[PDB]
Amino acid sequence: VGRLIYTAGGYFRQSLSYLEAYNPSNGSWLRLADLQVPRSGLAGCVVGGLLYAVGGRNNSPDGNTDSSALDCYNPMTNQWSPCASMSVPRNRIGVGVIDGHIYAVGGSHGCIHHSSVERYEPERDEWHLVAPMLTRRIGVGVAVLNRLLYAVGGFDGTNRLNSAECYYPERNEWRMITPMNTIRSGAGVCVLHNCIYAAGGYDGQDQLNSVERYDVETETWTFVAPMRHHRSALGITVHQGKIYVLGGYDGHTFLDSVECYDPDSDTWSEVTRMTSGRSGVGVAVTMEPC
Ligand SMILES: COc1cc([C@@H](CC(=O)O)c2ccc(C)c(CN3CCOc4ccccc4S3(=O)=O)c2)cc2nnn(C)c12
Ligand SMILES: [Cl-]
Repeated sequence: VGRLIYTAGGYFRQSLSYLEAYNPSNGSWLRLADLQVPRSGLAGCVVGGLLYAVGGRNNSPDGNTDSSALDCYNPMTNQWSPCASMSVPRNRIGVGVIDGHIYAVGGSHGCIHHSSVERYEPERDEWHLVAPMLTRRIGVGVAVLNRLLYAVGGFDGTNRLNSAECYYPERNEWRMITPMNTIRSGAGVCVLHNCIYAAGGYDGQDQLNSVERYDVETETWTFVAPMRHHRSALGITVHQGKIYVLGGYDGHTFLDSVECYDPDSDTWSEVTRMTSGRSGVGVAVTMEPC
């Protein structure tokens, strides 16, 4: 059975509870069980075929509540189940999975911009802090390559960042890597082949269409073809060797545009529209439901 791209949550006028799944094999969207609590600025990931929604904030007519929540969606049952909450609320979070564990990276709680990082063990339903990043980062992009965790760009409370760093699990240690050529907060960050991609983002002045990638072997960042749309706070994932970017904000519109990147041709193509424009979604890929 094929795999779908799931988008959870996001923001349009207020934080959203939508869970919808796109099937690249046939172009279809399915609306699935809503999140129990609306949330924007969350991240999605998958472990053991389960979809997890991590952190965010409920920006609603009746207030703004940063989320420490971890919730688990089972495609086999179409149900959300609460898991243990994180140590702290983390809005505009990034996450990465290594060796079946979820790393929650940075994000904000009110005016607190976190450098802290914590790790979730599904088999124990427990979170534990690990070493903090060298830098406070909200709107941080996170990717995993070769069982190493990367935190890329973001906003430290004062400046948006071109900096990036790498976490070495067996040393419980963060070290800076080569900075990007572009300042990016709320970029989409993912991995494809031996490269970390950083797509779009916000630099304090503009939403960006540029895309660059870090080759871990050469330790250098290189720009590739820009996206068709400028976008910050986009969702990003990889499905069958291609990068998909979903939604985001372009300084004018909350985008419904979904674009995909073919690395072999260095081209971006429009592939579908989300059912409604939105930014700050969580995105991941897993099996079709039921
Ligand atoms: C301060 O303005 C901005 C901040 C960010 C950054 C944070 C920063 O650099 O200060 C950012 C990064 C990541 C995420 C998820 C967000 C929040 N989302 C985008 C903004 O839209 C809203 C608005 C209200 C609630 C939630 C959202 S969001 O879609 O979750 C911001 C991105 C922007 N893009 N355009 N503008 C005007 C931006
Ligand atoms: Cl926000």
